[PDB]
Amino acid sequence: VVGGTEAQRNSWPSQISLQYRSGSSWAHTCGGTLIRQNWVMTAAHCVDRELTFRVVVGEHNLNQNNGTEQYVGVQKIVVHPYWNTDDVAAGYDIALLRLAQSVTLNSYVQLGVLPRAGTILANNSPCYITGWGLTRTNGQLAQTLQQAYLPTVDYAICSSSSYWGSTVKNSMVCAGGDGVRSGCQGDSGGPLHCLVNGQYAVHGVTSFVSRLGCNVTRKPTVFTRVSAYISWINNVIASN
Ligand SMILES: [Ca+2]
Repeated sequence: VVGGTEAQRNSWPSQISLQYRSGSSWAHTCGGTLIRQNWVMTAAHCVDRELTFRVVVGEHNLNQNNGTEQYVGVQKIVVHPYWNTDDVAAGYDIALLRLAQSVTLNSYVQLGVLPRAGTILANNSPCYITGWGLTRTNGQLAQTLQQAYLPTVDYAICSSSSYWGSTVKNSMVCAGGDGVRSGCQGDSGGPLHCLVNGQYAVHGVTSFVSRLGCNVTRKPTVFTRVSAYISWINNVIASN
């Protein structure tokens, strides 16, 4: 997250760190959202790589023991059937990971609330992006969770020519684009938390940023619209 501030520890308890084994160590590669005690929601581009992955829940500082972490392996990865690695602009950047064990819920570990199917937010809706991704374009990962206030940019504006044009589809959410704050690499797959009826719900899964850089004016961070996938999500969890 570019232009963020440090999140307090129990602020966003459904946020997970998706990591892969690198030699003898594990590196954070993407964010995710805990949606069931044994199911995490993330972007399908984060699991394109056949690597060994684990999920870290109740995490705050990646380089230090917080005393709250739970470490779990990934037992099954279910990527959206239409996801195409060579076309992220086509959408379908969503994946579900079945965890090897059920995690324990406590104040640091909670389930993310999903929106009702087909819900579309009004332009300029108050949302926050959270993650340990790069803090500057071509910079380094954050050590502690960062958060940035990133209001939505509706479809008509986001798909206009000054913004993203045709790259953005109606199955996506745009947020930010002020040239100061944004999602960045390493934030992918993580949540876009939006306040709806007094509750924060996860309306987006971080998908992409501009090729030109993370924080670029008129190039909001683009998210997979979670409300477009509620039936798919439920059909996967019910049969696996
Ligand atoms: Ca830690």
